[PDB]
Formats: sequence, C-alpha cells, structure tokens
Amino acid sequence: GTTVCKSCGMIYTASNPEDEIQHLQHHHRFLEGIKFVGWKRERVVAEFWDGKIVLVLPRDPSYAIKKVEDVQELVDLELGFQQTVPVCPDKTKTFLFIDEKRVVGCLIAEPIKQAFRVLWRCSDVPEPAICGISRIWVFRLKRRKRIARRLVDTVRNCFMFGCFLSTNEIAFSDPTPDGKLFATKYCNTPNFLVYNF
Ligand SMILES: CC(C)(COP(=O)(O)OP(=O)(O)OC[C@H]1O[C@@H](n2cnc3c(N)ncnc32)[C@H](O)[C@@H]1OP(=O)(O)O)[C@@H](O)C(=O)NCCC(=O)NCCS
Ligand SMILES: [Zn+2]
Repeated sequence: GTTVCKSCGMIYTASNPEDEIQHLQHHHRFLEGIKFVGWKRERVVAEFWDGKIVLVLPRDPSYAIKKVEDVQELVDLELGFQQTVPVCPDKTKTFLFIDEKRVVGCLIAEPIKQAFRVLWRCSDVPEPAICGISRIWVFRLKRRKRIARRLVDTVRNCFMFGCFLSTNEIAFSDPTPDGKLFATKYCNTPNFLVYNF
C-alpha cells in the first residue's frame, strides 16, 4: 500500500479506484467508532499535554457504555479474533485515552483474585492479584507514545482508588505478542502475571 491515511490509519493504493472508495467507507466506519464528542458528563481521571484519560464506571450512562462497545468492535476487527471477554461485564472499569476528540487508547480492567507468572507458557502456581487488564489497545499511528503506559499507570491509581497498585497486583489477560513486549517493559520483568492463558 502506497498511501497511509493519517486519520484512520488505513494502508491502501490511492491510484486504484477500488481502493479509494473502500478507504472512504472504511474511514467513515472507523472515525465514527472512535469519535469522542458531546458527553454530558466526562469523568476525567488524568490530564496530559497530549490528551486525557476518561473513566467509564459500572452503571454509567448508556452513551458511555455504547462508546466503549463501539471501540471494542474496532479492536476485535484489528486483532482478528474474540479475545476472552470479562467474566462479569458489570464490574469492569474502562479507561479511554482521548486526543483531539478521538479515542486513541482503551484499557478495560476487571477484578480478579489470582494470576500466574509467565515463563511461552505460564506457571501453575497462583499468585494473588487484584486487577486484570482484560483489554488494552492503542490506535496504530499513536503507538510508542506512552499511551498504554499511562493507561496502566491510571489503572494503578483508579482501579482501587485510594491505593497505588504494584506491578505484582496487576495481570494481563491472554496477551498478544505486542502485549507481551509491552508488559515485559512495563513490569520490568519477562515473568509478569497473566490470566486466561
Ligand atoms: C500493546 C500496545 C497497547 C502498546 O501500546 P503503546 O502505547 O504503543 O505502548 P507504550 O508506548 O506505552 O510502550 C511502553 C514500552 O513498551 C514496549 N513496547 C510497546 N510496544 C511495543 C512493540 N509493539 N514492540 C516492542 N516493544 C514494545 C516498549 O519498550 C515501550 O517503550 P519505548 O517506546 O520507550 O521503547 C500496542 O502495541 C497495541 O495496541 N497493539 C495492538 C493491540 C494489542 O495487541 N493489544 C495487547 C493485547 S495484550
Ligand atoms: Zn482514512
């Protein structure tokens, strides 16, 4: 693909009439999915020079829940498979990284009671853990800009508000190769915690 759309990330050949119409339609579906405009209430939990993180809590309004689900449909398409869903959808906390009225990062966190050290295989010895990182995604063109690091930072101070969770209290659900490279660095160990492995 000779052309990269800076706004939806699609890679395609602008010279091709098939491609330009298909990009037009992909571009529309994508920007609708990540657009972040007109929430009556935003629970802003962290502010940065290049964006902010908004927290969506259980029993928040329909429009917030729907926005999370729209983003998750795009992540499902990008991954190409159904990642293990949260056990109880009404206990999850969702963190959205917003930049220029767009969702460019999403972290879904769920309560867990145990996790397992990874060696890929993992140990059969359960370790007590508090917070399961059930989903983590950053828009492709915004990667390697610390968005995922800041989302996990924010989970560590918001998931159990009033305490700062250690990297021994968070675990990563069923990590992808990208997730494994991220978690190894974030946790400063190749033997971080996982669940749904
Ligand atoms: C995994 C993911 C969320 C990381 O998001 P990100 O915002 O780019 O990550 P960060 O910028 O916070 O990365 C922090 C460190 O993690 C490491 N890291 C992150 N992503 C990496 C990658 N694709 N390859 C190697 N190292 C990587 C780097 O050490 C990075 O530090 P550096 O940029 O200073 O070198 C992102 O790659 C993604 O969304 N991938 C597609 C969806 C996916 O697979 N999610 C994981 C499911 S477990
Ligand atoms: Zn586009």
